[PDB]
Amino acid sequence: MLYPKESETREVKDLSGVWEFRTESDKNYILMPVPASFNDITQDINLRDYVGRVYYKKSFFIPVYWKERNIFLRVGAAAHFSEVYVNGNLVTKHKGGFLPFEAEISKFVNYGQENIIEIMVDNTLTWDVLPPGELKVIEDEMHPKGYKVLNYYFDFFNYSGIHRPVVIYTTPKVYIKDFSVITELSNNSALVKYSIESEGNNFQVILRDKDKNIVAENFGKSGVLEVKNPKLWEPGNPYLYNLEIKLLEKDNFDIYRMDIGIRTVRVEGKQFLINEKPFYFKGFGKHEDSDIRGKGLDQVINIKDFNLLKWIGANSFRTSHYPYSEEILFLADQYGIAVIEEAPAVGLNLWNRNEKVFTEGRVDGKTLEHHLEIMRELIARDKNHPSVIMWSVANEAATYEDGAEEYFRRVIEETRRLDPTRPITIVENTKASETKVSKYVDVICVNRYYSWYTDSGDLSVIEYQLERDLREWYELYRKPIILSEFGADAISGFHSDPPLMFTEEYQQEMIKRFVGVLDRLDFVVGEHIWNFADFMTKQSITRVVGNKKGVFTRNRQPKMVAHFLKERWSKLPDFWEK
Amino acid sequence: MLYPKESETREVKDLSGVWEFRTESDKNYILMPVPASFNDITQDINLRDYVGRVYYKKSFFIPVYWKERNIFLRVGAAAHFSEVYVNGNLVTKHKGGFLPFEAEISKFVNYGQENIIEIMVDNTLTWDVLPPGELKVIEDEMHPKGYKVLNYYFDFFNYSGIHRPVVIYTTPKVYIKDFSVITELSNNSALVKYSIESEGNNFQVILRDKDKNIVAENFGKSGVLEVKNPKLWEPGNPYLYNLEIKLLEKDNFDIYRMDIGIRTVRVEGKQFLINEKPFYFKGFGKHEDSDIRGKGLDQVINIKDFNLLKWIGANSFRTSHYPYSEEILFLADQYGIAVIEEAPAVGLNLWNRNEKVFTEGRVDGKTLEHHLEIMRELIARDKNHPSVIMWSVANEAATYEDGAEEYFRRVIEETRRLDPTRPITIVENTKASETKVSKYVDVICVNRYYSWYTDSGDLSVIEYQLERDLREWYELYRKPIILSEFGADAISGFHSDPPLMFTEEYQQEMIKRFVGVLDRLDFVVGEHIWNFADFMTKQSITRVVGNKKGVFTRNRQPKMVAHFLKERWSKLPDFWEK
Ligand SMILES: [Cl-]
Ligand SMILES: [Cl-]
Repeated sequence: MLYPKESETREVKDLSGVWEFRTESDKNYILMPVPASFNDITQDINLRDYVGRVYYKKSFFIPVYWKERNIFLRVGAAAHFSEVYVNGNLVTKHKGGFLPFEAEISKFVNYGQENIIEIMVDNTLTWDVLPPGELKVIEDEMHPKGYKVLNYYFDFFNYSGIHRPVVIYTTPKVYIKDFSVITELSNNSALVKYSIESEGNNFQVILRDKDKNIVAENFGKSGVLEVKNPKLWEPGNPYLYNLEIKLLEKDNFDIYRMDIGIRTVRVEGKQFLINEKPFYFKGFGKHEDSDIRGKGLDQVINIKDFNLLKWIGANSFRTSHYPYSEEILFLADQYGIAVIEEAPAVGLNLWNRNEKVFTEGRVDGKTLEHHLEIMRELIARDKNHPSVIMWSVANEAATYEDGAEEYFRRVIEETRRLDPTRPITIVENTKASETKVSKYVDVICVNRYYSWYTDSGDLSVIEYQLERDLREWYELYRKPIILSEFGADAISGFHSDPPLMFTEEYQQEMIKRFVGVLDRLDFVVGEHIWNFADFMTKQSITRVVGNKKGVFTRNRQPKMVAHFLKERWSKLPDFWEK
Repeated sequence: MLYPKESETREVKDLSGVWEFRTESDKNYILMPVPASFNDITQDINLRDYVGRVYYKKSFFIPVYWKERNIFLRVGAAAHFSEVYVNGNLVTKHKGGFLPFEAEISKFVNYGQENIIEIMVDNTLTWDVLPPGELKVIEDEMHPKGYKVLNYYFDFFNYSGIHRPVVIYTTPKVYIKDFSVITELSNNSALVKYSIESEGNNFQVILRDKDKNIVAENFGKSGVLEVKNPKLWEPGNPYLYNLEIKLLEKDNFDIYRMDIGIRTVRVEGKQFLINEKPFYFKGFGKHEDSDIRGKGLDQVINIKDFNLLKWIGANSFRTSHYPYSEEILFLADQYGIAVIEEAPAVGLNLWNRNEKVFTEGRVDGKTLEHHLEIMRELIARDKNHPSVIMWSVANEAATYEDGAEEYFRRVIEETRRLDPTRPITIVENTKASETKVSKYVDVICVNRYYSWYTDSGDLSVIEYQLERDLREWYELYRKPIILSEFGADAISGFHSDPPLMFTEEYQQEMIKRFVGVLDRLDFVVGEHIWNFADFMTKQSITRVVGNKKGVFTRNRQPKMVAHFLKERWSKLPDFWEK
């Protein structure tokens, strides 16, 4: 499914705005913005911590002239289970809170009249949705009848609601359903190879440069476009060409356009190559999180975040720990930021080797089935973005378990089959010698928190422990390694010398000592600090109103270590043969 | 008067601790620690803001064996007017809140019995005490009968109380009253020249090195001690010799010891020479200020402050804006920190050229008389500390006024007469071409706040304005220049990019741009940032609970710019021929 875009042949109507909202088995509505998480909008603590079904409702008018058009209703994201009703008719259901879903609804609309859309969203986690969790009953001596808790083991808050825009769009009855683009370098040219999915068959395809000059054209539902003297897309030079696809049939006419970038990505030895040059990742793990709206899409915050990425000198980030909005990937295309996009397989770990995760009752064949469908949906959505340069299949799963090996072999095999054009990783906090899964990926991503979660407060252990660990990863697997997470919680304004945990000084010193180690290791091709910004988590005595490891505050202002990273990364080239 | 020190011939009894305390015309006492300001000790807002007389009271016992000894009662400091009573007898009065005073009290004590000391302290400012102020009656339409305000124009809070220790000490009836030491370099030796003040006349004087080896000796009330192969005192090498003075008479025997340092100080051209090498000041304006105790002496805070000075790489500070406790100068001697010690002539300015300061009714002959007595008391107290390397006669007086010229000519002339061994400065915020006073000093000290108090928020003006200004100071006066103050208020934890006033970023960027200018000017011999730490001021819409220009918080932890200064100053030598 293609991102909804207006053209000569397609209308788009955005239903974002103020909706009516209620919780299960309640008749009274309140007002609720869309897109947004509902948790922080009100002062009702029982809604903040609500677990169950909520219902959104809105009126909309369909123009009579949309008859004899396809009418699609698209929901960008709703966490985690959703059902969509048009005038009381169920038009689609969806499982998974971080990818879009849509249905054709012309059969159910009142033309030239009022219509009602209702969207049910259920935030109840189970062990066969990603990320997983479990609702548990607690009726003991200290809890009243009916006390229940939603348990989950990922470290970000279970925000719920409609997190990305709801839109209605039209197409002709015979229309461009999808297309695939692959770019190759050939002699002094680039090739853009394409295939179009449609019931139609007569297509003209045109490629235009930045100045609207036509640089290539082809008649054909599949084909190759040759670009002589191409300008390649890469961090530091985000050149985009505009691909125009025109269906020209007897009764149907359809146009779809997308900006694409010409680049190659390849792993060879201990090098991560973009356009055949050795890349060095400088960046962050991020989160879709901001004040008040929770996980809701906000283009103000998105553009602010990319300007901060360019300001600090980052060239990349990982979409920890789930696919982000398409909007963020289009921006990464424009700004020239390399993206590792990650499936929502986070929380597959009970920090305890006595509780097994990959076992009947928890992560099983049903979870695997969902994970495989997720990879198919994710690659289908994002396969044409130049900014996505790697897929991450999971974050900190219990990869030391025997059952994790067969599980992830299947996930990894399916991902590569779906997209052979990008490398694959998995983000590990398991010990190097214990993971049964990292031997199957292209690039190793390791999260390490020496002197924070272990030997807390003792910065002196970092060089000893980190160098020994990373050398063992390389000795066992002989793959490029990204230090995919490291950092320390810092309360803005907490200062100390000597540095103490939770101060800005400790965060900067820890990060500084980690990267001094990486500079001595020629097989380390990247550093991603956790996290870009402070974000909300569930409440616990270990979380000082959320996770405070941001390099920026939640309102997008820098802590001390942001300036250290700006100075370091201004000296580090994007392409660096270590 | 010499600092009270125990020896074979002298006892010291410290009366610090818990005293009884009351305000004027009130019979009920509360408890009050000494030394401390009384303002922040209680939760009584009317005592915090009290103006008038307060009374301290304490019992003490004199041993019968102190008969036929001199018994001295010393008050380290009490702001600003004080009277001392022993068993109801007035033994001394004192004017000025930052220098010690004492009296011989054997005539008034009950030997082997209880005694009562009472100390009255008055914090009411006038135009003939330093620093000056004025109590004003405000009985208009919006103020009730009896509303009064203490107006003053210096930017630190008018803390009051007994700020330094009260002690009683004994001496023999014929005793060492004072001594003067001057050090010179001669061939490969150093000379320590001395004169002793006493009714006695037979003296043996011995000088010992760090390991208690005797390196020089002399019999004589005046004389010269030769030190072959001297180890000189300087920042980065604080070598101290111990001077022992022994009075040996028929009926009287007295010993006094003091650590001294061998160093010379001299201004020549645009150079400030210590031990004939070109010094570069790296440091701060400080304040005697800390949480809860106000201006009270606290040796924990003092030692913490010197360890921070060494940690950040500072080699100097100015005692803005008054003499500090003797304790701090003994520590500066031990740590090797160069001190510019300043008289309390601050607040001689009504930021307004229509209100004249040096005029009948304000700063006049009575103020001058007090200022001259202050310089005599200050040099008499501190003349033998190696750490004091310069006297500052005032801070930000209205030196553009005609009347300021005659006033300060007399102050400067008297200071040089009292101590020809150290250079003299005055700290200016007047425009270079307008001051009528800086032409009379040895070193120029200028306070500049471009982009803070003027063109607020615009960091881009700094290089243009500061370089032009400092070149004009040098062109007019041809003297070495210290940038004696510059900085910005920063709330700990306030961050922004781009930098905004009151953020840690703005403070660091402003300071960074100022010192980049100084590095290009070979006549600038010093940089002192305002301030070492956040300190309290009177309340106003311009003061966010005090002055927030500290590089350290009030609890002595670093802000962002502290780390910038540590890195800069670790690269700058103490002795630097620019
Ligand atoms: Cl974390
Ligand atoms: Cl100031």
